[PDB]
Amino acid sequence: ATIGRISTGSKSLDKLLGGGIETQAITEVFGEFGSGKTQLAHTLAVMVQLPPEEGGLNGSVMWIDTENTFRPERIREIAQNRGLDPDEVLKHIAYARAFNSNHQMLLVQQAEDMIKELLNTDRPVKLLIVDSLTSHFRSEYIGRGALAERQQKLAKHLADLHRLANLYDIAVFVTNQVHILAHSATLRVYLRKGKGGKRIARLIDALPEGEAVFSITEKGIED
Repeated sequence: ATIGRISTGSKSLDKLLGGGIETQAITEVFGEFGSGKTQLAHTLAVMVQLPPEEGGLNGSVMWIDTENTFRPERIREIAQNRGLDPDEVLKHIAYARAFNSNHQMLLVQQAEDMIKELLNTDRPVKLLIVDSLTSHFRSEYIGRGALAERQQKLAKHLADLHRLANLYDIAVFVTNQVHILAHSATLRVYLRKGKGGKRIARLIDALPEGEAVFSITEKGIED
């Protein structure tokens, strides 16, 4: 099946990404606290709902939140300022809070049920966000022997997510607060804060050599 692309809202970042984040892939953004990862996630949750000629996939969203950082009013603001109805956009985001890493695993299994339900409707799920991917694993698996065990549990979780992306033609987008550990995302994007409120993105271990630059605005993110 053809790969779909979801615009991030920033032309600069879209170019770095070859047009946007891909379906049939896991895109992981990583960076320090406050680097813009969750604002990117909020923006993508709106952009995917746009028609394809505007950078979306006419798609629904599923969001798994591990840190209570999803903000419905921020979705509404981004939607309103990009021409979409805020209540419609919010209605098409299925939101769940993961209590711990085991509940996070169960929520990925439940996501498959809703993905199947919507698959052949006019707004199938096209984006699954996990924010943050690693936070529960980091708190629960700690100390001597935890590196191997945490990495194994993480890799299985990522395998489950890859299967949903590939079987159902969904973009999986995950955030990670950042060690020389192995990773298993399709594409890793390093985000950082820059001068004058800008954010800088670089592809890691990849594709375009260069850096994209964007801002956080009432439209979510943009150049």
